[PDB]
Amino acid sequence: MKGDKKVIQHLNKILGNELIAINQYFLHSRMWNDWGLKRLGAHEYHESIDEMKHADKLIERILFLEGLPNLQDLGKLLIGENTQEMLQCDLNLELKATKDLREAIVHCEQVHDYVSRDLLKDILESEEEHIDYLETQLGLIQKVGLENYLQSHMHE
Amino acid sequence: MKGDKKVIQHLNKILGNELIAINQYFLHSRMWNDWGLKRLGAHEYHESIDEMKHADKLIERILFLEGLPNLQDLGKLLIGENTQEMLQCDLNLELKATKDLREAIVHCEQVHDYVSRDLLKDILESEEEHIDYLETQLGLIQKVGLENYLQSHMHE
Amino acid sequence: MKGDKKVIQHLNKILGNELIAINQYFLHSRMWNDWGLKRLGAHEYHESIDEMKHADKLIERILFLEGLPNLQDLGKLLIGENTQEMLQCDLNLELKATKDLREAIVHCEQVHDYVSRDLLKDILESEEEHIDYLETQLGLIQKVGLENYLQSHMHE
Amino acid sequence: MKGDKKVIQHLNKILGNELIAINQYFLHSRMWNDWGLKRLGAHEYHESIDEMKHADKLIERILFLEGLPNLQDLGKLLIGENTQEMLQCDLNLELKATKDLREAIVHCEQVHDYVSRDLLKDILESEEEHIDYLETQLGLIQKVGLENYLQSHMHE
Amino acid sequence: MKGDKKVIQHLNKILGNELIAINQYFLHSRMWNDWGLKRLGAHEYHESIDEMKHADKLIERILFLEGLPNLQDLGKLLIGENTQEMLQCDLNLELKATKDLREAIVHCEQVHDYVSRDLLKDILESEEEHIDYLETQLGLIQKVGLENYLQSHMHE
Amino acid sequence: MKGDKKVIQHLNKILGNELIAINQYFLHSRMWNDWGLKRLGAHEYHESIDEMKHADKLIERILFLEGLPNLQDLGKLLIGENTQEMLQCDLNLELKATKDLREAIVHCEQVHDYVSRDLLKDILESEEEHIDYLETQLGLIQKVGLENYLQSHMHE
Amino acid sequence: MKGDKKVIQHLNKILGNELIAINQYFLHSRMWNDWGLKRLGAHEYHESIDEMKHADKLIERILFLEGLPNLQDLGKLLIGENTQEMLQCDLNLELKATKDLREAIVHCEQVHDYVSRDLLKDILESEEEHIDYLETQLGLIQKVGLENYLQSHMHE
Ligand code: HEM
Ligand code: HEM
Ligand code: HEM
Ligand code: HEM
Ligand SMILES: O=C1NC(=O)c2c(NCc3cc(O)cc(Cl)c3)cccc21
Ligand SMILES: O=C1NC(=O)c2c(NCc3cc(O)cc(Cl)c3)cccc21
Repeated sequence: MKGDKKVIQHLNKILGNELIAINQYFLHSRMWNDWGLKRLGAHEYHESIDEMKHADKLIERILFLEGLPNLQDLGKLLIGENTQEMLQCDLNLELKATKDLREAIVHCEQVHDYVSRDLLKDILESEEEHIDYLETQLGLIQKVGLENYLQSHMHE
Repeated sequence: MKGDKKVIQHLNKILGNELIAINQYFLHSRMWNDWGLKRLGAHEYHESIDEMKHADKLIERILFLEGLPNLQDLGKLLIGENTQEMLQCDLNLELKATKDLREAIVHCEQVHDYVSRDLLKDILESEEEHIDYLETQLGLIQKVGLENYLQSHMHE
Repeated sequence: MKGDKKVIQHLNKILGNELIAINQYFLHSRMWNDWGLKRLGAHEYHESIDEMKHADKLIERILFLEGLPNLQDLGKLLIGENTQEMLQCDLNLELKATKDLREAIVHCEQVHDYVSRDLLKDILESEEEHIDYLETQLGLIQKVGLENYLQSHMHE
Repeated sequence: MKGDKKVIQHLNKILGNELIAINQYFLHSRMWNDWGLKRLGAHEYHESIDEMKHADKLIERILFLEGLPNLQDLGKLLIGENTQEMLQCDLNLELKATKDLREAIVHCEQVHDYVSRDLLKDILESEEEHIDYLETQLGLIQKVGLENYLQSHMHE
Repeated sequence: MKGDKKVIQHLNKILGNELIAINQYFLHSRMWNDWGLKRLGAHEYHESIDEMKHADKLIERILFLEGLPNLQDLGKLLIGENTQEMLQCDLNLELKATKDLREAIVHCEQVHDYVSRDLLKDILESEEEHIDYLETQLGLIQKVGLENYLQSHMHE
Repeated sequence: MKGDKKVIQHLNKILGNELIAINQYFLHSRMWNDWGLKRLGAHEYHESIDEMKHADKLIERILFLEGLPNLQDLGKLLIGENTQEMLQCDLNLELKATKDLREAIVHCEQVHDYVSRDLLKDILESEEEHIDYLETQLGLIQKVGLENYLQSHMHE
Repeated sequence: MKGDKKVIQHLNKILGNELIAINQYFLHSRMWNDWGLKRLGAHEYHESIDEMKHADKLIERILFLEGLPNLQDLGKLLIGENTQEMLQCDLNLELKATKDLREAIVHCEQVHDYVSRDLLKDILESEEEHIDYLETQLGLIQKVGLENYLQSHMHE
């Protein structure tokens, strides 16, 4: 079904954000695992998986709309060097992601692509859940201290 | 069954305390969940539900006694800004509650409303168990330290 | 995540409506149970529980957006004195609630808070189901007569 | 299998009748559900489903006989404005339906299309059971009164 | 264990009320069954059984306190001749019975027979549950009308 | 609940489209079954059923909004004469249907009937799935050839 | 455990190849699904997953050996425009991957990193299986014809 060119461009922009997040969250997960922080490693793995699922749906939607999904262009990974930085890099990525999501929803609405909007809204709900998680972790580091915080994420 | 007017006033006073506590504990529970202190949030949720059940039984007793239950006149919620203060706000509300319970029981006994007395005594037992919980948490904060206490309440 | 100030104000207004409904439906339920109209009492109890679940989600969303949920202010309960009046009181409350939900949705849309919009839309669907139930009961009273209507709501 | 042209015309007329009845019964069912008369709504739904199954067998038979099933021409729906009229409208439709079925069976017999006769006889048995139901409901309205009759059809 | 002479007189007074109630409710049950009001009959049967159980516990307590249970003196049965009258006779009996239970409890408290008081408090809770049932039935008769009320009690 | 008059007009137009689709898909299904293309027949049968369910929800919504569902007017069925034409006929109908759904959604949004909008969005999601199916079948005919395409749809 | 610098460079180069393959196979999978070639889509999806698992193990080895996994640099995807091209593009990528795997194994053997060699040998075995699958498909297209080949890959 011939989709709107600018909707397809927005969907590819969203997909690009997801493809960064897949790699960033996966590397962070494996870094936390390598350091023995397996509860962080496991949770971050699941966040990577969720972004893979979102990317799948974006790819399927773009193809349905007779556009070309762009898996070639990979933007900049925001990789941290310690736990606090890694969590803040994830949060910085997610805040960029939700901005792009809202702007894409605006355009979907304007051209009456209500199904694409609904997909983007569902992704937006998942990204906001991830922001909640990250902001919560950063706060917990302040409330319990970093040493306790890391201790609590050693074991699953 | 036509009840004693002052018994009904006492029951409405106890009901009004339960209505305060329902909201205060519910909000405290949600705050703790939002901060990632999910063990506190779940416990405080169960306290809120327990107060809901007491409010139900009071409403039912008042109507049996041909009174008008008063769910309109909400008193002041004691909301803290940190865990220590929230625990102390809960404890302060519970001391007011048990004082008012004792006085209502005195009056039930005087007018021979032994069934209302038995209900209030059961509520009093529940509120004293809540006081023991609160006093114990405030004591653990001293013994284990605030950061450890919070760390032990991150996960359910 | 820092939410829009007016969204949080709209969310607290919807919550304020839900807090009224919880108490109004819970009281109506227990009055119907006291009168032996147990099917009305049970249905109205589930209406109250559903408002409780809505208030929960509103509180959780307000806190995620870094607002302060307002459980202190309680508006006017519309308590009827008989079954026709109680049903009409519930319907009056619900029509005010849905007016406020639509105005809140408009504003969420304009500030691109599509997740809050989705929450409010789900609450609105539930409120329109309750309106359908209420209008149907009022119509049944006309079709079968008040004495039959009440007879049919004696047993659960 | 090339069938008799007049038989096919009869089958298309009966199909026409079933198509009216599908839509009339489905609308009546949903009106009754909207009014809170769920037992009537459910029974009328099942009547609609039964006519849908008859239309399916007529369509299949016409196609086997190398005719063109006519799903395009929809005759007049008889929609009531209250229960009493709705039942009589269904009954008026059924009486037309059975008169046409009998004339079709006569023609099937004359041209030795004994299988089409058997299909039509089975549909006729279904329509006579529907007439039995409808006559019985209208008799019950007289015996128990309209308010009782309607009361008895509120719940499933 | 030697009991207080006046407590034992109070226990025998309450026993005498239960013994009246056993027979009045049993006969009312069986009258209602004979009339085809089987839901009233079954419920009144269970009220009789509950009174039998209270009488058992009272007999048992009196004998432990080395008194003589008086099963000889049977007070006046209040036997109605129609449903509304029967319920009012049960209610009248229950109000006399709860008056006596309150007076007996006062004296147990005075002489420190706190186990006997607790037994009597349990019995009083059951009698106040029965008062609630009776008052509700009489109210229902007014709200749905006698003919409907009886109709709803033909079948279990 | 008093619906917007123009929303109700839109809902009746979408309902009108669904009623065409029910009949067209049902007839196409039974043609495919008569020709021995049972997998196409069963798939198209399920498309018809899906449209019946949409029609049901529209009828229910219209009645709730105190409008009159129009089941009397039946637009033009697009009946193909072979498999390729039948699929393209279905696709032409779906493309009209989604255009009308988008226009209906626009109006629902502008008058704040967000629940009607949500219903229509869910139907649009189902219609866009049906467009994907149809486009895919027509593309498969080109990729595997008509004879293989039909062969692959002989058996369920 | 500090690893050999060039071993790690070899591992990051194999990882780069796997990252290309992940995206190339996932896009090809979703293209085939969009075209209705669901058996090809499913198989190509599992090929993508298996490269994902290979990339995970490579990332985990690199981190253990105290190197930095490079998920930032993404080589050239070879995307076909039809089934035959897509299979050949996959095969071209696999032939490059196996050449790079052999050279890496040579180096691991020379510096005695036997565990890295064993990991790469396992990956090589999987890639040779993929080569086998791809050459076989290309051969089948010649043997059965493209239309039959595609036909056989419509349905899982
Ligand atoms: C801020 C106001 C309130 C909130 C946010 C709230 C929240 C909740 C929630 C989330 C539940 C559990 C529902 C479920 O099972 O999913 C619940 C249950 C319940 N609520 Fe409330 N509630 C409120 C006020 C009240 C009040 C005022 C009453 C009584 C007057 C009440 C009576 C009950 C009862 C009896 C239950 C059943 C609990 C059980 O037995 O499991 N609630 N409430
Ligand atoms: C009019 C006089 C009475 C009648 C007609 C009557 C009738 C009955 C009946 C029909 C049952 C059910 C037995 C069964 O089928 O298993 C029963 C149970 C019983 N009755 Fe009576 N009864 C009478 C008096 C009494 C008295 C005076 C007492 C005690 C002093 C008593 C104590 C009990 C007890 C303890 C049970 C067992 C209840 C249970 O646990 O189910 N009854 N009676
Ligand atoms: C107003 C138009 C129609 C409406 C609203 C309607 C509605 C429905 C509904 C709601 C169902 C149940 C679906 C499910 O939950 O599984 C159904 C089933 C069915 N419909 Fe219709 N329908 C319509 C017209 C037709 C027509 C014209 C035909 C055939 C010519 C038909 C044939 C069928 C059949 C065969 C079934 C399955 C019944 C069974 O065996 O259980 N419908 N319909
Ligand atoms: C275009 C980029 C990618 C897409 C679209 C994608 C998609 C998917 C999907 C749909 C799943 C299945 C999730 C589920 O339903 O359970 C999955 C699983 C997985 N992915 Fe990815 N992925 C991508 C990139 C990556 C990368 C870069 C890695 C690691 C380097 C990776 C590692 C994994 C792993 C380990 C699994 C679990 C598979 C299993 O064992 O079942 N993926 N991916
Ligand atoms: O309700 C209808 N039923 C039909 O059959 C029909 C049409 N016919 C198309 C057709 C299909 C064939 O295989 C063969 C022929 Cl000659 C015709 C057209 C409009 C409406 C209807
Ligand atoms: O397709 C149709 N849908 C309808 O509603 C309808 C009719 N309506 C009768 C009616 C029912 C009411 O409750 C109230 C009114 Cl004033 C009218 C009549 C013919 C055809 C149709």
